Amino acid sequence: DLADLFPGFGSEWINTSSGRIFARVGGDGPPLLLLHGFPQTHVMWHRVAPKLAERFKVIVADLPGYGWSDMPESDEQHTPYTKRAMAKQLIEAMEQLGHVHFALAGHNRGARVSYRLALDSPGRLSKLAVLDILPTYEYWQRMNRAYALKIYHWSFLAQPAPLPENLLGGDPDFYVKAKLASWTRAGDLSAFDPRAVEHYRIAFADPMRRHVMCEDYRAGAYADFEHDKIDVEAGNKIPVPMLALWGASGIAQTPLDVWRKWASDVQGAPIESGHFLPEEAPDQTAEALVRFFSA
Amino acid sequence: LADLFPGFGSEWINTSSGRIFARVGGDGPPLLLLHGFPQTHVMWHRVAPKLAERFKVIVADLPGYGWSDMPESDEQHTPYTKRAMAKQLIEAMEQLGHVHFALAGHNRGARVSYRLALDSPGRLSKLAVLDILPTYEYWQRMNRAYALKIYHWSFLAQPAPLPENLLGGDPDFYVKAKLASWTRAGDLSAFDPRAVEHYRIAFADPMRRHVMCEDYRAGAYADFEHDKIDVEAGNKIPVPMLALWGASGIAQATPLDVWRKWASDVQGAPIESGHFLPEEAPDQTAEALVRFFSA
Ligand SMILES: [Cl-]
Ligand SMILES: [Cl-]
Repeated sequence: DLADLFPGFGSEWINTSSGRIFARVGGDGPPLLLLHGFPQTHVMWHRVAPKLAERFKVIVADLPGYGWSDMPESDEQHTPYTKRAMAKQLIEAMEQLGHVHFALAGHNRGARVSYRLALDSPGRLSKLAVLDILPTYEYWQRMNRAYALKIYHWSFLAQPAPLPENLLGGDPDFYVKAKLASWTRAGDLSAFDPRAVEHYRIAFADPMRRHVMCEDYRAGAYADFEHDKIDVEAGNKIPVPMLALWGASGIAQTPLDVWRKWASDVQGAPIESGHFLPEEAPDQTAEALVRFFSA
Repeated sequence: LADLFPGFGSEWINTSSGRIFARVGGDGPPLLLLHGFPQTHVMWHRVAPKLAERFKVIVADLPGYGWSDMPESDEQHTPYTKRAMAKQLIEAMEQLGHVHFALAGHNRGARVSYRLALDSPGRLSKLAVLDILPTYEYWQRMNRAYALKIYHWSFLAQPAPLPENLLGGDPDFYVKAKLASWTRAGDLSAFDPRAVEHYRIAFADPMRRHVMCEDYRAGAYADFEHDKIDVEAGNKIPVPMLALWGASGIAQATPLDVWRKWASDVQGAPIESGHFLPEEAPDQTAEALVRFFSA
């Protein structure tokens, strides 16, 4: 059995037109939605969510298709796993709780859902934080030999099915543990609570969950990139006050200079960390978020 | 299993780095044929007979491929660099008394071949390369579109053991998917099933797959650097050269225009074919090669 890493938090299974969203819910105050990414689940926030819950009503949700959220059937354009669709789905979920204007922090895929949400539906957000990402358009635009080799999984997981699925199926534990370790500052699993690692491992052990992850990266290579391209070529900037927090040894890395192209009111800082800020640097991440969302 | 070369002998040729296996047939001027990935010498079985009508034809397994020995690699992937492979095949040809010969290569073998022509042009009377551009040129072109289309250049080049671990789960699937995906038909129908079995059998060995990954690691690092030095120096191949490519192959972004920057005497032509010219279009490939190599 898997551990409860949010002692005292409630658990909700929220219906939407696209399927259920699982969330842990805690605290009180202004509403704050937290969105994980790949290859994780909502439990990645367990080291910062208790502290945030001292100041906010904290909703820690599994992305569409991840963790214990339902997995909609995909299609030829990977539609349910595009960040545009994921953002619509999470907007519906928040409405089910009575939240139509909320604060939002995301990491990895969830940060992409978050800035896409801000571009499509800025009225929904009071403030936005994105953790260790650049826009999907910027990742692809900088593509060259060095980046192709340094950060290969974007193009690998986006290959047509069932190629990535069949490769991942032989020994899935090895792949998910290798990715978790590889993107940390030290390159091992020491930053992670082993109970959290087991949550990630159990999700990754389901071929249906792995297929969703590949669909997510297929969206990332195609429709998500196209959606982004339209905004940057039109000069659309996010007007929601924004924080870009990144790891000095992360994937996104200046990110603030990139984000200033995409957002008219953005602040930012690095933290000494690899990619997984809320687990590698929980006190600093929690502090940065509390201070940003409270101001 | 299955002998696909009527009237060819079988030879193990000694070198300082290990044995090279080759099928040997015909008489007349010497012509070396070099396969690539994920194949073996048997890929030439539909064109070698026609060539052996006019030439002494040596159909070799690349160093570390097929039945050739596998020299131990190192941190710089040295023995599977094209410079090293070319030196090893030059030694093998010297064992047969061939110090000036014609050479045709496909895929990795065509990279060995143009590297051989750049390093040791005195060894070659004429050179044909099938459906490739220089490694430098593919990497220079590695934008989003190319990262997606030739993802395996970055995936197979990831540090060991990441691709080795993934390929071990279902190697038959991967090799058959690669074979099919690069043909015009998109299935295995262009191949002799007996040939496919040769490729599957080789790919079934973890040691052979490791060699392939070392080959792509070389392709991402030393091979690229070697090419970059020639580009910077403005070096061109002086050997009479033929570039053949598939109308729906990988090299095509205009192949003859590219090769003219790398070679001072080159002619070329498209063939209605996917990547695997000698199997998808054996009659037209053989005819083109015969006419070119004939004096
Ligand atoms: Cl990024
Ligand atoms: Cl190649």
